[PDB]
Amino acid sequence: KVVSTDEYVTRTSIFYHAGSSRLLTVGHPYFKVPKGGNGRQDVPKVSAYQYRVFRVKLPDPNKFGLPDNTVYDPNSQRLVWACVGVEIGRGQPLGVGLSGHPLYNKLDDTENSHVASAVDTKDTRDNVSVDYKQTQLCIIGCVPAIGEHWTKGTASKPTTVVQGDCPPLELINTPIEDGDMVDTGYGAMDFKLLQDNKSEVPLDICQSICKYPDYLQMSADAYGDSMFFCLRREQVFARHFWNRSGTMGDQLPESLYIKGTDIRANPGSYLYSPSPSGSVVTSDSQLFNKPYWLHKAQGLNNGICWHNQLFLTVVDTTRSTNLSVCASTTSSIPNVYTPTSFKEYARHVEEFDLQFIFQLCKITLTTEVMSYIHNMNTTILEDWNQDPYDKLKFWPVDLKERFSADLDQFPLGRKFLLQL
Amino acid sequence: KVVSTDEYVTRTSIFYHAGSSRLLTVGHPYFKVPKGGNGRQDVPKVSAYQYRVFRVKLPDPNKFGLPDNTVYDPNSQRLVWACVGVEIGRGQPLGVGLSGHPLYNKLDDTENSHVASAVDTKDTRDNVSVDYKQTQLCIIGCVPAIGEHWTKGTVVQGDCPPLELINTPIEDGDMVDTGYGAMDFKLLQDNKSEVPLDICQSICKYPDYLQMSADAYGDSMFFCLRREQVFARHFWNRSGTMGDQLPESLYIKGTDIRANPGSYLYSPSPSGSVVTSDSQLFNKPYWLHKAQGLNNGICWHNQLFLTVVDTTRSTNLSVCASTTSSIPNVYTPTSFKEYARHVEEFDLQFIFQLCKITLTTEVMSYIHNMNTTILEDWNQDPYDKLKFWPVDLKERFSADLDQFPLGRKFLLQL
Amino acid sequence: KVVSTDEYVTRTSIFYHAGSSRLLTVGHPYFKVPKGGNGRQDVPKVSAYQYRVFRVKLPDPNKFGLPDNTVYDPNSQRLVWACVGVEIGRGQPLGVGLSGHPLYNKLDDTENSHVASAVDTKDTRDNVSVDYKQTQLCIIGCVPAIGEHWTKGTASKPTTVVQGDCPPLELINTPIEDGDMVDTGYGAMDFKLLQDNKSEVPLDICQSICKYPDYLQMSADAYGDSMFFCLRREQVFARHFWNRSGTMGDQLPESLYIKGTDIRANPGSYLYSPSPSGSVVTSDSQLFNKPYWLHKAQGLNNGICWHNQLFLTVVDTTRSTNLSVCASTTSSIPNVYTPTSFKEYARHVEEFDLQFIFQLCKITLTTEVMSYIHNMNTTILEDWNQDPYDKLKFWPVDLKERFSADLDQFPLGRKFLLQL
Amino acid sequence: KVVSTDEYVTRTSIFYHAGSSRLLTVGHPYFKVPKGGNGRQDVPKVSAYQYRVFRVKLPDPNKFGLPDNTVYDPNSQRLVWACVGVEIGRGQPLGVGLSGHPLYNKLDDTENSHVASAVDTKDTRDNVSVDYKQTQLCIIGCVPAIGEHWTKGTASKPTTVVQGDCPPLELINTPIEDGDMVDTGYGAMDFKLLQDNKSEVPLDICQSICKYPDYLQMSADAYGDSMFFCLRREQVFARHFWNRSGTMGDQLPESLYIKGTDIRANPGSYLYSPSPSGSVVTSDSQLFNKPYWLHKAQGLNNGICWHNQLFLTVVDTTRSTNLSVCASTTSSIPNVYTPTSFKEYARHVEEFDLQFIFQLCKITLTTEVMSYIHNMNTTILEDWNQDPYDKLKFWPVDLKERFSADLDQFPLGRKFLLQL
Repeated sequence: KVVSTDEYVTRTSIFYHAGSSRLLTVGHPYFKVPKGGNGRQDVPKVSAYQYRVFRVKLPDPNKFGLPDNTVYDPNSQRLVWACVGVEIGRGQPLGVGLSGHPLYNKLDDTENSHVASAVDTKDTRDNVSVDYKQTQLCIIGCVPAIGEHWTKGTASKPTTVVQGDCPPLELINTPIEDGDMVDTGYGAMDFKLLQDNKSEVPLDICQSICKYPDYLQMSADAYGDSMFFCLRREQVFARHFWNRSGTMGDQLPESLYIKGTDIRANPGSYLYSPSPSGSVVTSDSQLFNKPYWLHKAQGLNNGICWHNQLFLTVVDTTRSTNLSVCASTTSSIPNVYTPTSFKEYARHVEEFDLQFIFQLCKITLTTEVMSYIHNMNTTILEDWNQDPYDKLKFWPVDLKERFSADLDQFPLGRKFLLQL
Repeated sequence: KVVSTDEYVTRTSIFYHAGSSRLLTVGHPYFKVPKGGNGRQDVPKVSAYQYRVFRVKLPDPNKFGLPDNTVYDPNSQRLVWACVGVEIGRGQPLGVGLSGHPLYNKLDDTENSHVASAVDTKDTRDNVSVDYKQTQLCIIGCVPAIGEHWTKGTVVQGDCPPLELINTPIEDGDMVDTGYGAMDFKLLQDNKSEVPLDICQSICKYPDYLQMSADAYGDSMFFCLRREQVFARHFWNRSGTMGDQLPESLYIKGTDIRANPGSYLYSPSPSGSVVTSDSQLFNKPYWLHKAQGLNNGICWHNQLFLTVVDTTRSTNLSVCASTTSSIPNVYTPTSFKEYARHVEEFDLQFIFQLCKITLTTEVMSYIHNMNTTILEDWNQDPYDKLKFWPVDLKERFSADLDQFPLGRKFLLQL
Repeated sequence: KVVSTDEYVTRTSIFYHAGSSRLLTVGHPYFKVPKGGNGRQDVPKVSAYQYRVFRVKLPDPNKFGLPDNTVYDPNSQRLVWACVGVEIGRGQPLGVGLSGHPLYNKLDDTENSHVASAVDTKDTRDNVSVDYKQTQLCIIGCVPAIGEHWTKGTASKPTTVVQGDCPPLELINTPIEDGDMVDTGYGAMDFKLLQDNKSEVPLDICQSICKYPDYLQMSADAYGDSMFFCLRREQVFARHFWNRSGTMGDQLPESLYIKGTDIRANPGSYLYSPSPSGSVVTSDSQLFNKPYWLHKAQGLNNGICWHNQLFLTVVDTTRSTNLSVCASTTSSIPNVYTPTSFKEYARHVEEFDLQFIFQLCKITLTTEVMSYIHNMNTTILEDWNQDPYDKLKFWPVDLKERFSADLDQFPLGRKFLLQL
Repeated sequence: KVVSTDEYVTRTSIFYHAGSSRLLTVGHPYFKVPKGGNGRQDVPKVSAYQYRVFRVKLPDPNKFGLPDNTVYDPNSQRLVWACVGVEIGRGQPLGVGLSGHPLYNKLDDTENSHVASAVDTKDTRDNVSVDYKQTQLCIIGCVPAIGEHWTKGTASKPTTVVQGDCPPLELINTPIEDGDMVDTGYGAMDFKLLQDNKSEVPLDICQSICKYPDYLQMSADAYGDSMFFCLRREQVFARHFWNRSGTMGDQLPESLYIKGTDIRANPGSYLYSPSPSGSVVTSDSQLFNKPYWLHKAQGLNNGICWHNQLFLTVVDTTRSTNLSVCASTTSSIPNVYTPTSFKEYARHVEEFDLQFIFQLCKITLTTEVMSYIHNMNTTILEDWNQDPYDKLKFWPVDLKERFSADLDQFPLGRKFLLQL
């Protein structure tokens, strides 16, 4: 069986505040722009529609500064940090941004239209931009969050795959790393694998993977180490209805229509995919800059940071505005406007101030306890007396020296004392 | 008379958790795509706008594992499962999808337009896609839910048939109200071009809430949840000759083309305003205390019937594979095969309560008049003909609710 | 003076349930379609935008089945039914429907337009359909509800009416019958009288009367027999702005504009009337399928069904979807689609399940009581020891044998017992 | 100092009901239509976007019918009416209406457009109609409400005004009379003075004044006689963006743009004014037909009707629907539709049922009291032992004989008794 942490983890009256005074990142909202030559000289991909996963390292409480005997006996007890309060600070103003692709596969407007039949022979595809689905989600854990997405699979029954035939779809669970693209309205799938077209979705996700947090997985998790706090708010509607150019792989059955004459001999394309849009960014529906207290977690783990690691996974598209930087090619400002004498750039911005309230805890290593902890993680006892997340990409947030005792001084700290 | 179950069914302090760890289904969002040759090699119709009806089988409590005497005396008492808690897990992200028909009967825009008069001689019908009406409904019962829809009822060829309303069991796969109403599109539309492909030849059923509540024993439904929104996006005109003659007493005849007036068959395109997680109806634990019917969460024959509709996750996937093994340097739309695939994810969770029924003589004379089979199977299924999603939980029952998400939520609720 | 019913009407612990198991009606959503030849062979006008007024007959409690002495002495007391609970069941799914008129008087788009000047010489009117104003209202009474609308009047001061001149407008109170058209956004008036054009509003109301419930009247009513329960929710906005073709009867004063040249010598038409629309049908704003308990009425009458008559007046446009029935002219399904070989029909549907909870009451006919009841209705005492509503059109709902004692069995009945 | 009325005005247990059984007015929604010849024979301007200010006269309580000694001694005490309850009845159904002007100054669509450049040489102005800003406001007082608007002023520093130059703007406080135009979205100003164009705004306000209630004034008022109850709800958004034709009086600085060639040598017009619109009329946001109880007023005056005068100022655009009346020029209904043989008329309608609940009060005229009342209004003592509002236009509502003692009988009366 698996047992709650409230059983074998004794809490104390010790409280601490920690926070990265400010976090910032700047770059291109679509793709990584290299300038090479050579180190470093380049611009990273920073979009409002990608996961921000902060690996937040906490100081070893057993080796913590000013270690007194009055707190714990290190012959039967070890110390562990437990999360109680979190306030995710968003710095930038609320905005709405665009994502697009010059060669967006769009046959013709199938919503309400009239003018153009756009017969499928060339690519009557035009240039399309669009605002994605508004998504605000938050996840805290001692283990990186788990996501889901669809990827090319293989024959359920062993038949030779013909080139052009549709591949079967397999659902894959993957750790949500800093940088991974979120659900942008076009679904959660590998656009690099399932779209050889390279023209179905806007540039930012065109060759990336869209992951959605497998909430069903992280909750049904045994120990619940993955997530123990959760917040989500997503809205989306169909702005415009379109048709996909290309030859249909599935033949539209004659038993669903009466064949017309003219061009209506063989019916038009039936591949309909609409353009998504987040109705409106409002601060009423805002999900951050607010203090969130953690009493009871969903999982049997109750806010406990094993190995002193906290994993904050967050998505915020409410601040998705993009910046247009225009520099002239000539050093003197041209008296006449010529569009060729101006270099235009696309830059995006994301600001953060992470705040935390932890609670020091004692664990008396009774013999039945160690036989439980050992079966959970062999490493916890090992590091008490090789990291598996080395391969993964997180935003490092070192708080080993950001821990402050007196909560009076800090904004979240005061909010916590009031809460008591 | 009919009596409540709280009278003749004694509840216990025994509680269990059960759940299908994950349910998934994939296919085409419009029609069943065969590839034949021969078994199986084909793709099923999986749309966000069709009923998902799970037939959930529960283990026989009278023959349940570790059967002790301390629970019930099997000479006067039998055991029966009762539902208390349910959390329907939706797995996929919220999305908006499209449904359409290349030969959609659409004369001309009668909302606000100007350019085209589109005189009725040919089919000036164009290609139309649209997003359906957003609908979230949930139903739990020991008997499959009941739906309603309209079906064809000397008849001259071409004349309008009368309309009859029919009650039918809601099976897994049946199409829901998509905004174009609840009717048999295969029967009442010889046109084969009035509504999008997915419902074009299927039946749209709506749950007869008035029926299932006015039901005597209330075996059909005992829990209910519904939220549906829709508005008219665009206004159109239907091509074809009107069967009902527009009376001259309703207009003053103009000249030109306005001698005999234009078509008056107006049917708009539906749309769900916006999918928002604020209005979301699932992934939430739903506790069941008092049911609407006299049956109070009792799973007779150990059968639970969850009928559910969810269009909040209606996004469709576009899969594009090139016809050439090498990725073409130049884009030619003819060298790419495009496919339409849809996805639906589920995690069903339950909290049951073991119950005792002391078979007093007046009790059996009541149960026998309700279902002759309940006593029969205690000491041929009528739902064999129907299509449900089988969810076997005969070995998913776990005693300690500690371990499971819904289980913990239930213990807290106490 | 007028006195409350709680004074002279003694309530009991007797309760009953009644309900029409299901009510249905089908027909054309615009006009009555005859087929003649001869009886009956025709289709009635059934629109979502017309009043449904159920005349609900209740069994005579004084002559009620199983009449025992233990209830009332029929030498000083009479029995009367009193309404306590009501649940109006709507059967069909929520939908949005259209109403229109092929020759809709529409000069040109005056909202935002550019292309057409549409000079007034012919009828540049096109074909217009539109969705009406969303309206949900409910009324219960022992007397048919009272409506209001505008109708052609006459000279306030006796001047001979010139043909073409505008008639004065008179406001008329009328009993709301089953079938009368509601406020559809174009106002409450007699379209048959005030519009000789026969082309100002869609077909369904084109020649009918739009009535709105005179709430101010029915509440200020003395006894309050008209309404004693009330529910209303209506929403509407201007979708498109238009101009009315035709010669203005009121001359636009030169003191309101500076005359331009060209066509702007004499200004264009100023008759602006927009197209209405119900923003969105949502079940959040739904008003029916919900149990409504009646404790204190607004009028001095408190849920009392005099003469054992209940009048439910209801409007519901949330279920306004229309059905398109298409039958081919040829017995064999044509391989080629020819629009002339298909007969198209317009059919609309409305479903109802009415439910009630009544409370038996005693009235001791003291001498001062009869001198009050006689001055209210001479007929109440008369029928206790010719109907005036014979001339009016109601939907008859006979419940003389639908009264059931044990509320256990029925949905509304259980809801009522719980409420206690 | 100024003292509250709760101090020097003794309340009683006497209560009365009063109400104008129904108020109605009909006319043209844009301008006053004369027919002359001679008395009266004309149609008044009745728009949904103009203030309705009812001057409500109350019977002199000191000279009130059945005056008994048991109530007050008329040698030290005088009687005065105090308002407690108000329910403003709106009669007509909710609707959306249009206002426009055939020669509306509109250069070209500057929102999203493409086709026309519309070079400023003529008046490329077209015909424009629009729905105004939705506004519901309510005000009760013993003195007419105070409004604000902008009007042509003069040189702050004495410079000779050149013809064509922009006049300075002065803000003016004015009494809100029955008929004055409200804020319709185009602001609060004198359109007759600041727009010599006669083509900037729709006809109804084109030559009238738009007043907005100076809430800041009426609250900061000493005695608070102006308003003591207040209710307001207004919504508006920009439907379409446009450009104003005409030569700019302020020269667009070269330091704000880079001069292009072609037509972009000297930049286009920069006078942008959008078209307003009330998103949607819903009965959810409805503000009237509801009983409003008055306990504590905002001003030191607490619902006291000095001189027995109540001033109800109200605005309601939720019922702004307009009626189209069409009469044929020929006595026989023409078989063929000719747009020239039909006279079209524009008529608007407004319905009211005002209801009140008053409380008789005593004022013992102590010597220190009269030295306070005299400094407030010399007339109050004078009329107790020439009207200044003769010059102003109000809707007279005489209630000198509408006062009824027993609140039992009336809708608002019952609502008030329940409230106790």
